Amino acid sequence: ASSVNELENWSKWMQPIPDSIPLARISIPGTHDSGTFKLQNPIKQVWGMTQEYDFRYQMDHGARIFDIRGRLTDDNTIVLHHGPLYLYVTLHEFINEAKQFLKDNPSETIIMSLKKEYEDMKGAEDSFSSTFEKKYFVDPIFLKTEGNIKLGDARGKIVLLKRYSGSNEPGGYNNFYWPDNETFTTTVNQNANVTVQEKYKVSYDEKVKSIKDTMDETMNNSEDLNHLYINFTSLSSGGTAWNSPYYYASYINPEIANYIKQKNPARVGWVIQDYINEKWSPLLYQEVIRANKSLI
Repeated sequence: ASSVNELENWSKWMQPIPDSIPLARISIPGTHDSGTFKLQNPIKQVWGMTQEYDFRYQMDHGARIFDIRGRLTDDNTIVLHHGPLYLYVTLHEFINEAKQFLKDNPSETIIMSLKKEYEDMKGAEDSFSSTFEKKYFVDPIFLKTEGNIKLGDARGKIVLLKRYSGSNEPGGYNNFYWPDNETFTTTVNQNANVTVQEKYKVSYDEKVKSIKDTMDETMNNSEDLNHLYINFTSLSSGGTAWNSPYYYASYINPEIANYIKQKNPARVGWVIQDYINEKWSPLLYQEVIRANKSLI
């Protein structure tokens, strides 16, 4: 917890950061629609795929925020979906990957975002929220404290970001407004503000400026520990190749990485990207992690 070259260890980069720092203040990399890596079908890949590697690979590359979209089934379990498309990945599968990673690298923590992606199957017994909280959230790995959660309290546990409305169990970040397809700012608990930029389905130029504008506001508000910044760099238009999430990501990722490298900011926020890999020139996730050198 003294050297900045400790941030270069993607598997244990949160180790050098102080316990007292709220998770909201740390610049954290994330993945959009994390569980689409198994899609091998052509027509399906062009529309729904946003990641090419598994959960463990993502975690070993510094990613700490995961975008999980689920659906309640006839068997009373929760599986991962992209619209009406079953992804061949379950919620249990994600939690078990996260558990093993937290065991191997105890200085870290993972933030899990959960959202209901499609309507429940006919024969389900209970509701989406009830099934999640009774069969999953009850596991000791989930942090059950609320408020402006700090890194020290989060180490070794999973922190929930609720994007569903049925909740009855305390823990993590609660559900808030969140209007569809746009940038906004609201309130979470009693001690926090949130600014989100999730403009999917928008022109390329409009998207790039929305990301930069939101990122500029975060740099200028580096000391506001009570403000949470969530910035999605993913774009979803009309697949059909050369218009797919892959095409877009190959330009947006190197572009935004360089933008951070030039500005030398103290804070960048939570950046949820598509296609985390080692292909594109300057690495987006790496530049986000390095923006935390000011916390050390």
